[PDB]
This record gives sequence, structure tokens and C-alpha cells, in this order.
Amino acid sequence: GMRVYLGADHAGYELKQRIIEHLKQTGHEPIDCGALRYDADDDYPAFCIAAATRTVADPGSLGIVLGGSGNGEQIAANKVPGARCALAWSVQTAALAREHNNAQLIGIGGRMHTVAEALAIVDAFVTTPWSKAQRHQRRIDILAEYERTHEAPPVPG
Amino acid sequence: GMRVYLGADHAGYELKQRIIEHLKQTGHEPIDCGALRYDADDDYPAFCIAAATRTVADPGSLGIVLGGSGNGEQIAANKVPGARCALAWSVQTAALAREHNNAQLIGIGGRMHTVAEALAIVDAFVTTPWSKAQRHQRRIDILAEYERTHEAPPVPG
Ligand SMILES: O=C(O)[C@H](O)[C@H](O)COP(=O)(O)O
Ligand SMILES: O=C(O)[C@H](O)[C@H](O)COP(=O)(O)O
Repeated sequence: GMRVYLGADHAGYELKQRIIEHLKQTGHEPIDCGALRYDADDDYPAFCIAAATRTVADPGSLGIVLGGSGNGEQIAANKVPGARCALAWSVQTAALAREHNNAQLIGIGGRMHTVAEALAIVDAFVTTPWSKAQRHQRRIDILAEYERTHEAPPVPG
Repeated sequence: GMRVYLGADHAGYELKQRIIEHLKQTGHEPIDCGALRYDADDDYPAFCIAAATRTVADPGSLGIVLGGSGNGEQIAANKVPGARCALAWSVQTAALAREHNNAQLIGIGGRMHTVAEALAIVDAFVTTPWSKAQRHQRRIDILAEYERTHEAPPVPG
């Protein structure tokens, strides 16, 4: 049973309600960071930064941010210190997000998939374990060090 | 004509060389940030941080980071101040990245597409204009203010 913080604007609102319902029925614990109602003009960043911030402050938790394409949403979540948000557009990329990138969050576009395709992406995200492989941890540590100092590391040749 | 900064690890190296050749033949000026040769054990972060840094500091330029899925790469590019890197997995998401998110960069997974599909994603990226619409600019500005102060903007209600 995984804890999952969810964020969404209007474009990903309806899909977010289906995912919250799906996560409850599969033994997980969804927490809604907003939007709590449909509002056609609302802005995605605040909801994505809310979910990503709360995910980082609650180790072991995961996160899902929803928009039209999911791309503005993953960009916003990646600005949060300590957060790593992949865009999942398939079962494979959702699983590789966990296995290789140790991503605590994923973006998904509600306008890009059917309900059944989006829920299969969510399943792979919340069940695929992080591999802990040496090369993957090494890359995560290099990026985290850049996030600490904002001093770009030298390219290897 | 546009300067386009490209970064890639071993997983996106062979596709990066193909994209550099395609950009030369379509009137653009590709600049290789690395890797310059195939090294199977090299790490993506430094190449993506270099491409994203140089893109943001160069007005009118774009950038492309390549990997296996492209997700580790866009995550690294998104840690750079000012950068906005979408994950492009189709012609629609490459075009929407420009139109809606004003993304200076995109990540592409070399293992996820054929060569022909990936080059069509690049074509949509470098030819789709930034819409400059009010709501799109407002959301970019909310996120840039969060980058500056790290003050999470309040959720409506
Ligand atoms: O894809 C995104 O990041 C946004 O959800 C999308 O740009 C919203 O666009 P709108 O619904 O305002 O046309
Ligand atoms: O897609 C990525 O994030 C990386 O390019 C990928 O994890 C590299 O893994 P490797 O090629 O070392 O298996």
C-alpha cells in the first residue's frame, strides 16, 4: 500500500478523480492536493508544486500530477527541491521511471489516453520497485549535487 | 534558422548524431554538448545540464536531450534555472510543448521510437511557434516566481 499525493488543473481534473477512486480500490492511499472542483481557467503550477513538495517531505510516498499533456505539470514539479518527475505516456515509461530514475512523481496527460490506458500507467508506477542499481544511484547523486550548488558539473571530455 | 543545443548519454548517442545531420539538412545549426563519442558507462546529467544551461542563456535557441526513455534527461534539464523541458513522445506533444509551455528543450527516448518517428518529433519542435497567449504566459510566470523565492504559491481555497 503506497501513499500517493495527486495534483491537477482543469485539463486533468476528471482523470484525477478516476485515479483517486482506482487507487482506493487497489489498496493504496490517495491524498488530494487540488483542484477540488472543475475550474476552466485555473493554473496548474500551484497544484503540482503542492503535490511534489508534500511527496518529498514524506519519504516513501509517491505523486501523480495531471494536465492536458502532463508536460507543464512535470516541469513545475521538477522545480521542487528533491523531486524527480518523469512523464509517463505508457506502461513501459512508468515502470522505467521507478526502476532507473527513482522518480517519486509522474505526469500524465488526460487528453492523451483513454481511461483504461491511464489506469494501467498508474498501476505500473505504484507497483514497480526502484532497482537500487549502482549506475542509477550515481546519476541521481550527480543531479542532486547540481541541485545543491547550481554549479554545472564538467562534461567527460 | 536556429541554434539547437543537443545533449545525450550512450543510450541516446546514436540518435543524437542522426538528429544533428537532419538539422544541418533543414537549415538549422546544431551544437553538440556531448557525448562526442560512445561511452557505455557515461552519465547523462552533465550533458543535459550543459545543453539546458546554454539554451536558456542563448535567446531564440532551442535544445534537445536524448536518452533511453528521455525521462532522466528532461528531469536533469528542469533543475537548471529558467529551463522548461517537456518529454516529447509524439508530434502532438512536441508542438504543444512550444505552443502552451514555451519549452526551450525536449527530451526524447531513442529506445521508444524508430528513427523516422523521432525526426518528425524534432521537426514539430523546431517549427511550432510559441503562442504567447495570456493564460500560458501567466502559468510560466507563476512557476518562474517559485524558482526565484521557493515560496509555494497558495492553492485556491
Ligand atoms: O498541458 C498543460 O500543461 C496544461 O494543462 C494545458 O496547457 C492547459 O491548457 P488549457 O486547458 O488552458 O487550454
Ligand atoms: O533514460 C534514462 O534516464 C537513461 O538514459 C537510462 O537510465 C540509461 O540507462 P543505461 O543505458 O545505463 O541502462
